[PDB]
Amino acid sequence: LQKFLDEAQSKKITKEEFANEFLKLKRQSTKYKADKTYPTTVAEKPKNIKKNRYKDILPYDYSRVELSLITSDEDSSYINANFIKGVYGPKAYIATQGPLSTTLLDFWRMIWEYSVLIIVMACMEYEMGKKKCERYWAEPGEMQLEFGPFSVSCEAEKRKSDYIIRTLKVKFNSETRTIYQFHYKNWPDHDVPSSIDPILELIWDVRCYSVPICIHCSAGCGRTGVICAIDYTWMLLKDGIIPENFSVFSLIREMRTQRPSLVQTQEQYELVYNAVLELF
Repeated sequence: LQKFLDEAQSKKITKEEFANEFLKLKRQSTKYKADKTYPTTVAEKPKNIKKNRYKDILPYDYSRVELSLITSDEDSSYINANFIKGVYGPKAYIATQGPLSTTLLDFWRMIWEYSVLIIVMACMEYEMGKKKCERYWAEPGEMQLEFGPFSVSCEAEKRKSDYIIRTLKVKFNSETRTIYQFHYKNWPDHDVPSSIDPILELIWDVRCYSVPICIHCSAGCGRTGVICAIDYTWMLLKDGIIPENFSVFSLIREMRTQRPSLVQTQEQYELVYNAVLELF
């Protein structure tokens, strides 16, 4: 019961090696026909292209999380966010793109309709100078924000080492639900700040507070893919970590089948790998 990826890493070392392990992920509707292995039509749909931040990042239809709450007629079923599976079920994680000033309502709508409890934002409003996301949480000091019938009130916040734990009292109908936003601000960008002690500390913390887990960054797939997969393994480990050829590759392989490019960087690939690693 001691699979040794350990005694097999000492030789799986660098670029071309990890590049070729990352090149093999040509999970771009390939095989023998780049024909919509997984179409993306509700994303490309008329009044929906604008609900999408990045263009390229199109959410799959078979995994697209639709909306049902209809606070106002105007409501659209579409939200750029997919359901990624976990060790047991098919609604373990939900990866969305950064909310948009327009998609703020939908964002909450979901959170509410899908009874999420733990939100994970792996960005900073602005990174490298450019804006990467839209605020939706209400900060302390002030009081009540308001995204439609949805009222977001911060009960408090833990300004911890590399992230802040938000507690947000959200009142929709005459009912108010409590939510926790793990705002992971630290993280250079997408290359190699290889010291994921906190990416693990965070994940642990989240597992400290079953209902879906809303993981999201900017495109909602770069850094969110990397969390999912670490936690996903994190999960196998502490129970039965099915030793099949099941590796980080085959792992991210299933991951990017739910959402295009759930890990689009070799560096991020090597990252989810090294963290999986530290978990000895």
